[PDB]
Amino acid sequence: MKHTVEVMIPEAEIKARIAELGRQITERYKDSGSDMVLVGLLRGSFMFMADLCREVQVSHEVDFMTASSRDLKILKDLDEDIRGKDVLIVEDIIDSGNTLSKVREILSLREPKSLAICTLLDKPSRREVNVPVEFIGFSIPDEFVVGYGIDYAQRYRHLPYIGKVILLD
Amino acid sequence: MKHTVEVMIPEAEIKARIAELGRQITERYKDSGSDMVLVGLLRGSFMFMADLCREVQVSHEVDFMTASRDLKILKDLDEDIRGKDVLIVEDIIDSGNTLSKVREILSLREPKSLAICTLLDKPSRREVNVPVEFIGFSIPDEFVVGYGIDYAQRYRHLPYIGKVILL
Amino acid sequence: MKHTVEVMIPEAEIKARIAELGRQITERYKDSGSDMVLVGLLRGSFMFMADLCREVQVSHEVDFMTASSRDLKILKDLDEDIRGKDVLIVEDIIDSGNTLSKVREILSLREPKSLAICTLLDKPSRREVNVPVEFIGFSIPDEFVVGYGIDYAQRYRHLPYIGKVILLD
Amino acid sequence: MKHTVEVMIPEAEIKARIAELGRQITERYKDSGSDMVLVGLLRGSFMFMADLCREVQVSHEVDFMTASRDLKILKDLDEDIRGKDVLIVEDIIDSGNTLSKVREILSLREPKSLAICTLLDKPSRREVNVPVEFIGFSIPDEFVVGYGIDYAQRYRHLPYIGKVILL
Ligand SMILES: Nc1nc2c(ncn2[C@@H]2O[C@H](COP(=O)(O)O)[C@@H](O)[C@H]2O)c(=O)[nH]1
Ligand SMILES: Nc1nc2c(ncn2[C@@H]2O[C@H](COP(=O)(O)O)[C@@H](O)[C@H]2O)c(=O)[nH]1
Repeated sequence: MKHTVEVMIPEAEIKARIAELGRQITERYKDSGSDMVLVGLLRGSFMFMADLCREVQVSHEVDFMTASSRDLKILKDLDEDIRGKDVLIVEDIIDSGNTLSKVREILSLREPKSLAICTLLDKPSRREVNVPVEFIGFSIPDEFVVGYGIDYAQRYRHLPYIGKVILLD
Repeated sequence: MKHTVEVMIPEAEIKARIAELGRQITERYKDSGSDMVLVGLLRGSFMFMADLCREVQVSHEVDFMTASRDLKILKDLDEDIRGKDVLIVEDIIDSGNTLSKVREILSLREPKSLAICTLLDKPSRREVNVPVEFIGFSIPDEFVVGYGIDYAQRYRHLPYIGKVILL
Repeated sequence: MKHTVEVMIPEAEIKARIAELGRQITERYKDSGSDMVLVGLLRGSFMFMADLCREVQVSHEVDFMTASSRDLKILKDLDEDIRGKDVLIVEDIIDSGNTLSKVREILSLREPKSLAICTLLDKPSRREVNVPVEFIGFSIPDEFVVGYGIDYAQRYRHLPYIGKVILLD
Repeated sequence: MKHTVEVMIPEAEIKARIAELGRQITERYKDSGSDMVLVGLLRGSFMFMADLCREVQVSHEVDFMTASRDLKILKDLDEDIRGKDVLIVEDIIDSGNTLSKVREILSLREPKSLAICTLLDKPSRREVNVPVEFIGFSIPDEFVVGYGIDYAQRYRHLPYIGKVILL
């Protein structure tokens, strides 16, 4: 405890990147024809999902799922079916790559037309389980970050920008 | 089922209202001191929650709950609300039955304070007296979609509030 | 850790008591007319519920609920509605009286015709929150007990009898 | 909907079979060494689970799961099954689709071993090849109730397996 937070990725930049991601997601699926659904992982992805789904110019459903972050268990499964649909898992950040990994396995079992992941933040240096991540907003070093869904002791989750937890002594 | 969606509340108007609500909500708890948490009711309020919490200038946590004749908890909160100021975040209120119950349930956990902030309000359909401290818009009884709200699992992604036309 | 378990309440005695409880529950509701449902609290009440519901000679539904044992939260709510029905919460043991207390408040909100509690074991000396318990199988001192649903470090939950954890040194 | 329930498998026959299953299941894992857990699928198997685990003479944990076109987890396990022997406890298997999926899901968690033990089996209705290591009874395609199984949320409390007659 005892710290401060400084802006790392300004709100305006996040917006710009999400717009670009939006164009990409749109391009990648506009011609699929079949149903599409962006699946967000609670709690972390609520804000990113909000902004992102608005930038996706292709009709889709929005469902949320919440898995325990040693066994990965489902605390709240999807409400809608994903069989035969293009599914785009949406997370705020990927580091160890464990949850996204297992969640992706769980969902493939329901035999969807396709499965891809989209994460606002990517921390390559922390990957433990290799998992394919199609769309990434920003690649950053292993920095203590908060905001935009990412919390620190139940805090900063509502920050419109990505912050860096400094930590005084 | 064939239908049309017409804009009802354009994106900019919502943005502006959310900003006002933020100010109001901020002014209301900025001096509480106790911890604060905004509770969104899935699925419909995820978007409203995302934009609203950014406009709330007071350190708070963000949790979600999802409730369904009896009102049952499909997914409870992750946080304890006891002794905290709790702002329930809803997308829309009409009958008033659901918020009515969800509020009762949370009240049992004895929070510092309990309140509700709904984006839309169709007071023409209330069948239950329920305290609603914050309202973004009071509206006609139209079938609204967008900004989180759906229609046959559709339209939640629209950045504006729309009305289904049907024919 | 490092211990042994000795029989405290033999399986045959448990059966006898449950039969008696069964007669009582049956007597108490046989003339209600309205729907009845025994609500069990997982994990602990699964075995007790199994035996008990068979001793209740009055048509009823069997539903389960599972609440976190500081705020009491619902991890899995009831599947069926209880409004206007006689509800009999079923637990393996009541001590502090906290969970049963909150669970009872949660359920009264759904306005059932009636709410009562039935617990196999009662530990009066540990009550922190006073809550009415209509049917009790056995009243025991604050003993380290296991079996019949009550576990000790994920163990003894399948014992057909109530045991006492001795604890060597 | 008007109907009649006739006994199909009397209480004593079930008691005896459960005893046998216990012996079999016991003999099968008594030398594993690794931790063991029987997983019951709510709601229907709660009774079968209660009687079966008592007949299993090997230290184990007892957990429950409840699954629902897609097979979704309404309530996951409380325990981790990784590296443990897992015995899925079901009340009845017919199509085979549900157990089929639940098994896939648990398999992902990499348990020491995975198996299924169902009380009833209607092999005349299988549409999916699924491994079932233990079966209490193989039966005709009757509509069974009792011993946990229901009919319009009714009859789960019967101590015997019955068949609905309809007229
Ligand atoms: N899609 C959609 N859902 C609605 C509408 N009006 C009410 N609802 C549903 O009813 C709930 C609110 O119920 P209340 O609190 O009034 O009982 C909302 O969470 C929402 O899911 C509407 O116009 N469109
Ligand atoms: N009440 C009742 N449920 C049944 C019956 N046959 C199948 N089921 C349901 O189907 C599930 C098993 O499905 P399966 O594994 O064969 O796909 C059981 O958990 C049960 O809930 C029946 O005769 N009566």
